Amino acid sequence: ADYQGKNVVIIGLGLTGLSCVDFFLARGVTPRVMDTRMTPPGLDKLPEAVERHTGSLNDEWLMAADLIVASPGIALAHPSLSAAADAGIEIVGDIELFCREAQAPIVAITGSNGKSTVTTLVGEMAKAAGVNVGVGGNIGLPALMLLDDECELYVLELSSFQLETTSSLQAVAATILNVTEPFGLQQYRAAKLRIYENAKVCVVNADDALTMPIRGADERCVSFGVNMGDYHLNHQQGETWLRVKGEKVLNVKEMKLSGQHNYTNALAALALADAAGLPRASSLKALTTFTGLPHRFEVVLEHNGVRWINDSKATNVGSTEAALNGLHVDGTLHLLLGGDGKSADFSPLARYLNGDNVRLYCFGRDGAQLAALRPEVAEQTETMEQAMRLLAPRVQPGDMVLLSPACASLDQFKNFEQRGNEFARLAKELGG
Repeated sequence: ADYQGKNVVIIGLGLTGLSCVDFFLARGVTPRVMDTRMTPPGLDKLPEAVERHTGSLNDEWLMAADLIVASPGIALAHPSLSAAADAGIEIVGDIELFCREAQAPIVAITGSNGKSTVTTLVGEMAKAAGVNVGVGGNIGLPALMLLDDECELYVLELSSFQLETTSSLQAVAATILNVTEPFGLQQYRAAKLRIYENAKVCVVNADDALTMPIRGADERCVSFGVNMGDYHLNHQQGETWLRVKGEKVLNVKEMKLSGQHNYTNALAALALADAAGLPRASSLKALTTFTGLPHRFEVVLEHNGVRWINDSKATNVGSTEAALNGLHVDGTLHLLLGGDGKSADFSPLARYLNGDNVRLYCFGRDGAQLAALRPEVAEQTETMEQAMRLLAPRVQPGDMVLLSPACASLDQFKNFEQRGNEFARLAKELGG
């Protein structure tokens, strides 16, 4: 698209709005920028020559615009933006600008849960294939920064807010991974369904009807599911396989992530990569080497047959339940639980903690509550570090050390990231 001569106004001075400033300056267009915050992050990164307005939206600037570029977020609901819309002024977001310029195929991923892991995995599948891939769309990697004539494939994580302002996306493969519960379910799902418009292949969740295109499945659709679908899980003879169009393609034991929802993330990623034309061989290889995003079933150490897993992002019971359901451990699971349980009901975890192959190490404010899940195999300490030093002498090849604590960290830690980083530091000391 040609923006020369246009009066361009950008709303938002986060990284996304900054990437929009860079985009227009590179094309000889000087935009104006505004942010309702008095001192947004990006303010001190702006070129001096870009006019800026902070502390409110400047309606005089908006109503005089030829093009408004709105950063995604609750800010899209601002009345000043509605008034501009009411007057017929064109409003787009950064992903719209990107799609107008992209010269390589786009894989587009949205959903309520798992969208970061699946996006990252598809990126790793492309990298294993030797493809010059651009991975982004998350808050920290604005899509416009990825635009490059040498890029061979883009893989984008998209939000509902981003999709609300995007009209030109024509993905080679697109998915809504799942829909669960800022606004009502109904606006939330409508935005997500836009991801399939003009998509060459739609990858749907066979177990979640809200991921199906508005008209339903059509000849563009491939599904992933737990028991059923084009891509699904096959349990037989005590083993579990990824199965694709009726053929076993990978024993899940060759992967480093486990847990059922990580297996379906793997299936969704493989379906996207297949549909984008990436080689099956390298996509499966990437599944065997992927070690996870920070704090999200992250393999922080594998040594002497023991795998140390940082799942500190599990701050509630549902997240730990998902780590445990379908978990694979050859030997003994050493499970670290504890922190501030927020007076939660921990009983859903009980069905997973039976057997001769589970030890619990419980710490933090509510550690005694967690140890009560099964006291005969549980130890209680004040701190995570004490629990780790207690278990380190006991681990043997085949074992897993899993920090999936089902609790908030805030009784002893600044946040779950600090908790996970401390786990990784101590794993390296005690397991190397």
